Amino acid sequence: QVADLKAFSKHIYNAYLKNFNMTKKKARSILTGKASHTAPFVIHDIETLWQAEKGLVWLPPYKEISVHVFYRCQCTTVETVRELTEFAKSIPSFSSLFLNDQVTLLKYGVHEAIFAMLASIVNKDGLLVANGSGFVTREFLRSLRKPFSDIIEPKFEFAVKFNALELDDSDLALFIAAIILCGDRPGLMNVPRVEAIQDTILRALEFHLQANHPDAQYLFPKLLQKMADLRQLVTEHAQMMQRIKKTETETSLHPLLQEIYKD
Ligand SMILES: O=C(O)CCCCCOc1ccccc1CN(C(=O)c1ccc(-c2ccco2)cc1)C1CC1
Ligand SMILES: CCCCCCCO[C@@H]1O[C@H](CO)[C@@H](O)[C@H](O)[C@H]1O
Ligand SMILES: CCCCCCCO[C@@H]1O[C@H](CO)[C@@H](O)[C@H](O)[C@H]1O
Repeated sequence: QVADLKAFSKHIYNAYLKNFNMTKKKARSILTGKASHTAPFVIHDIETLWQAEKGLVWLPPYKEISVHVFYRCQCTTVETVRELTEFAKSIPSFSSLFLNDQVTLLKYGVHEAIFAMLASIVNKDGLLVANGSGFVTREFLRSLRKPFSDIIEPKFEFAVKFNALELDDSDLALFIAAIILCGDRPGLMNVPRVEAIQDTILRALEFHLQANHPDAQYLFPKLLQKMADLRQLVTEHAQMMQRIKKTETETSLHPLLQEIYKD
């Protein structure tokens, strides 16, 4: 059964191309200046942030710059949760699950997927925003006051290392599918069914990497380790979010994100 994993992989890639607004392909063309005549507007301080909000690029009541950026981060994660939900639903084996198990997988998997996909719009100097029309510098995000700068920097560190693996969109489609269809999530109802789906995806991933990266040694075990790394990254992220909820009482959290962090 070699030709069915290809079709299984092909369905997942099509679900990926069908549902995500930004591909790594498009992201990398922009970040390297080959995308178009127009380059992204660089946000590196308060003035350029204001100019970007004023129209050159682009919420709850305004509070301060660091909280405003945080709100922008929430806008992007919520929208990526939407895309991941439709991505997962475009996978027949995911849609076959009972709706409550679908929610459990997304609840505990979306942030791991978000921070994996985030690497696609990141370089060591910053990341793309607003569909690639802007670029926020890493230095500017580091300059935000704690705890908001603390919750951002670890994702850049993971991203730069992840990008060294040089995955393409067909690799990431399978990788993200494996994150969402994870049998370890708490409160899962049909654990054996999810684990069986996960296993098929991981077989399809290995097969796909052998075909797509023939000279890439150890790439499949490396990606399994990155899946474990994302669990730790998201664990640390949830802890920092708990601290924001305790100490930044004037900062609003989107209702959907509140439900994800309900525990
Ligand atoms: O837990 C939650 O769901 C909500 C809390 C997330 C807090 C952490 O968010 C981080 C961390 C590191 C890197 C990127 C993001 C957010 N982000 C962005 O695309 C993004 C980043 C910066 C800006 C921006 C606008 C103006 C100046 O900067 C706009 C968008 C991708 C993950 C989604
Ligand atoms: C298939 C449609 C009907 C499904 C009805 C089953 C609802 O179960 C609920 O699923 C939620 C996770 O999704 C959990 O958070 C709740 O604890 C649990 O009670
Ligand atoms: C839309 C995809 C993203 C889903 C976001 C996660 C939703 O949170 C969970 O929704 C369940 C109701 O179904 C509740 O039982 C849980 O208490 C709650 O934690």
